[PDB]
Amino acid sequence: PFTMPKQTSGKYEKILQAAIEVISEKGLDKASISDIVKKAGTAQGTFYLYFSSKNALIPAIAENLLTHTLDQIKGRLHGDEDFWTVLDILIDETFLITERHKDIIVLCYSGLAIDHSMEKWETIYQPYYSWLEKIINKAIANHEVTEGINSKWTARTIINLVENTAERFYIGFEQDENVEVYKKEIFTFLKRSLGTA
Amino acid sequence: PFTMPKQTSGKYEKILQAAIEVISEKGLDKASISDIVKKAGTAQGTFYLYFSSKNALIPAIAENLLTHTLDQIKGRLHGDEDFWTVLDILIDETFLITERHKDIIVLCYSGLAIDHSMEKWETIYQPYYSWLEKIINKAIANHEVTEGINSKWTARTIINLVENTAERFYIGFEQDENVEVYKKEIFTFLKRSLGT
Repeated sequence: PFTMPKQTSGKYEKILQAAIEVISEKGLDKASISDIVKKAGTAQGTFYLYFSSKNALIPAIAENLLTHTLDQIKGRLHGDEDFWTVLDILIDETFLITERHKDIIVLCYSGLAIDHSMEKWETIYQPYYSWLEKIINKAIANHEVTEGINSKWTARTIINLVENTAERFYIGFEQDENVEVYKKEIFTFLKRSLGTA
Repeated sequence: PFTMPKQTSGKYEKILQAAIEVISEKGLDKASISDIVKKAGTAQGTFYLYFSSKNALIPAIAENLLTHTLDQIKGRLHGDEDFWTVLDILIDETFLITERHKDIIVLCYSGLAIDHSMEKWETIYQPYYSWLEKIINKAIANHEVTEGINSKWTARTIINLVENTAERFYIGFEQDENVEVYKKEIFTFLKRSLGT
């Protein structure tokens, strides 16, 4: 039967990257599929082959930010780190990424919502949730994290908390203290709750 | 000189309530000012007096949901409750409101964001944050909550986590367990961390 080629195709990627650049330089609503397409060096047909509209770009943009976030975190790990060290890095990267790409995060909230698909964001996070889940199980087996907790739920809770804290600081502009104090606050809060005796 | 005459319900409230109703009917882009205005029993001029556009309605709608949320929680309290009892009620009400008004919550995320004003939401939550902060201070004094934590930060953290969990369940559709298990999960997570 049919076996999908390894095909690492370019056109789709060319347009998505182009769209990300145009939307950044002038905003989502002032962008033209025309400008995007001409910046990617293709015809309008190439755009519509992959996206029904400008809004349809949101889910794909959110997925790329998510895999970028996970890659960054993994990029700073070797695999044998203790749980708290992994957490430190996850917290640091999340604040760094939120600071630098807040425009994209706000864009995802607006789009996914406008199209009644905020649940797609959960699907998108699956690989990140799954990855943290295994790390928590590994931390439980090594007595770094209290036994009994629901690891699937906890992975998601940890990620929500950290991102909400980062968003409050860089997007909600709650900066009553140095950013390092906020990151330490999240860490201590999580430590007191998941840490073993 | 001037001292604002005391507040009363007028056109503003009429239009906002109408807008909320019209938007529940079809959902924004389908709702026209003519739609809303005719529903509130006024002319189009009354709409533009208070809102420059349909998007301008979002912040006001969000404040009303926040006020409704705080009112609900307070409605179930007498004032002498222990911290864990207040929390339990806060968790229950948040899930209840998210279940019932998820379309309003989604509408707020889409609008405030489209306008580059997600910070307005933090301003909007100020009365809720302050109220919780005061409750946490009282709980610290009564040795119900560990001493030393930052009350302002913890009040916001508590509210974030609870609302994210409720949103994951009703909006994200993460329902791998009965909703009561999720609510209990948040409570235990918070109790192990702030617990005495």
